[PDB]
Amino acid sequence: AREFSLEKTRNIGIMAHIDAGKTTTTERILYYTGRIHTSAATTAAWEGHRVNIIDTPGHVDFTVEVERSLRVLDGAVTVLDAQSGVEPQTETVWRQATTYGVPRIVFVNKMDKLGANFEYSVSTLHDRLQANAAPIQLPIGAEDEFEAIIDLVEMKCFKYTNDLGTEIEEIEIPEDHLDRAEEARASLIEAVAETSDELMEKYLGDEEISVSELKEAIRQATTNVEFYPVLCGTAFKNKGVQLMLDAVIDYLPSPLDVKPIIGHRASNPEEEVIAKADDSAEFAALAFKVMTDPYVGKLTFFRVYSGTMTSGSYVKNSTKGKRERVGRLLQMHANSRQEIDTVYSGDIAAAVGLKDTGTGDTLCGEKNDIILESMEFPEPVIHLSVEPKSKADQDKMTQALVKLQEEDPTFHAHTTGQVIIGGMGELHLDILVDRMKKEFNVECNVGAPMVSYRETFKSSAQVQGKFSRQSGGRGQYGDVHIEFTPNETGAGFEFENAIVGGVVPREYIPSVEAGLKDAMENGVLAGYPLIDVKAKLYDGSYHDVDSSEMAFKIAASLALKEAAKKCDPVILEPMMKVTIEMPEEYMGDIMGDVTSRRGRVDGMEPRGNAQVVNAYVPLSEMFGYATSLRSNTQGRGTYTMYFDHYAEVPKSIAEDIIKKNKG
Ligand SMILES: [Cl-]
Ligand SMILES: [K+]
Repeated sequence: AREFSLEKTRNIGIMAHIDAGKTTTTERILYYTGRIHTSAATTAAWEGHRVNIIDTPGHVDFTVEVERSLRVLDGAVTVLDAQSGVEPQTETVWRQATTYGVPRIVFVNKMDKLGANFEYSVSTLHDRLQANAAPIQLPIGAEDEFEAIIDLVEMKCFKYTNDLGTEIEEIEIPEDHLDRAEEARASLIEAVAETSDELMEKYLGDEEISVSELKEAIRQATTNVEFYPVLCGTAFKNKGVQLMLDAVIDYLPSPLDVKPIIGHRASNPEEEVIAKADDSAEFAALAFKVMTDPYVGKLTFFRVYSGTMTSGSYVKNSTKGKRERVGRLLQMHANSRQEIDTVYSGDIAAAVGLKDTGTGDTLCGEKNDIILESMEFPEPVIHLSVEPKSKADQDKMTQALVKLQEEDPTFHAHTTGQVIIGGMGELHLDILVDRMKKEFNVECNVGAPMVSYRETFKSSAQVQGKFSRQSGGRGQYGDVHIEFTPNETGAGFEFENAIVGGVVPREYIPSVEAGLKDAMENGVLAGYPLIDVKAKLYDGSYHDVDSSEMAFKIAASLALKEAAKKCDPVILEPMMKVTIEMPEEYMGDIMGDVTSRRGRVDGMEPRGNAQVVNAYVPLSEMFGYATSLRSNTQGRGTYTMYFDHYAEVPKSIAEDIIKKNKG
């Protein structure tokens, strides 16, 4: 039976600038929730509750990996430096968490350092973010005088007598602080009642609000992402850390308190599947980290959303379309490793030595096909060539690439030993290359990024392709007439067989189609794949011995070559959907920048004190976008970018592309 109920489970991340003390706060949480008074996830406990502490990345930019982490954790502790409150880095991350429906409590850390100011720090939540945040605590003293904390919910006071976290004394609220405490409690009830009609009716109706009534309302508002409790302390000198952990229990969600994860069936990507926490339901879990341990070998960390799985059983890796035997399962505690037999909905563990299961893969039952992570457009849009410095550097590169694919499912690599890497954007490529060079000690030269262009035809033509040769021992013969016509943008390749009366024998018709496919891949105008073209085979000739599958592949090739002279080919470029969220005062510079990159806007909508812009920008004009965005928003804006459609390149730009590719 499960040790801890669904209701008594807390999946949390810590969100903090390195300057706000993320690592000390993280060390203290691990100490207090451990047994004795770095892991992708630590299994821990507090007050009869399972607490799983999930590592969150330090990215200044929103990556596929940041998004994965928001989907694995359920709640977070946002840590601020008492001297400066919310900084730009803190703000971008906060806006991303709101989009993913993640409840937060705020911990104002460093209350003992020079310049500490609880009231100012709380005011930055209001001004920078328009967040409905209110103190549930008040500090007594600041800097070297920080000495006590008032719990405003219970109306009790806790005094600290040392820097170790022991011998805490409960005292009466000091006389000179009672008015200020009563005032803050009233402010706390008002901010919560803005989200609750029934509470507001009680408050205005001059009724008393019990402790249990107030906690319940705070929890409801918090787990609905309509309210943010604000707490205070100092992690390094152990004051307020135990009260912060009690607040994780009191106010942060169980796996049932947040929106369920959304996936689809492998057999039908348009059919939606909701995976809610339910031990009797079908199993579904998502892999989110892969570690290689010197003793146990490969560790794949996963979060279970629904159902249960037992060690020694077979599951489906639905992303690969392959079965996996789950041989052994580990939970990593602060001071020990623990082997377990079963993992339940809401739980996190690591599977030991999976053959073919990496980060971002879905596991489900053998009989089922739910997928929880994918991209609508999986293909790379930008590529880079990488040249190893030597044999030793070549060998290292081969190893690096295998390990990098386990960690990031969104890049592709093809390896003569020149390697071409394909990815989703300039930052993505830079992160991978950095990891190769620094972490796997590979010495290499890297080329300029190359956007993934395509070609298409703008007009139609009939052409003959005829192949007649005897080199060298006997003749090969193939003869086709084909009509080429442009297809709809996005509709792809379509081959039509209009041969009647066997003028081209049925056994060589698939060869005409396959020959056209292969030739189109090489492009006609600047070396990029030709797409969105229709081709109809309607006449030709043959001989009963001299014709061959091969002869007709070549005949079809010569026909495309003739058609490229007559069908007005053009270069197409990838157009990205660029979604920009920034404080509203930066509209002017954000929109001017979109215009300067040949982009356009289709809809912009307010969200809090922000605007959300739907823009379309050519990928070739997105180099340096994150830098300009950081500069135009004082570090406070964030964005995502995905492939959207192909568009024709302007005439003078295409001429540059052809001039350059001809050297
Ligand atoms: Cl405490
Ligand atoms: K767990």
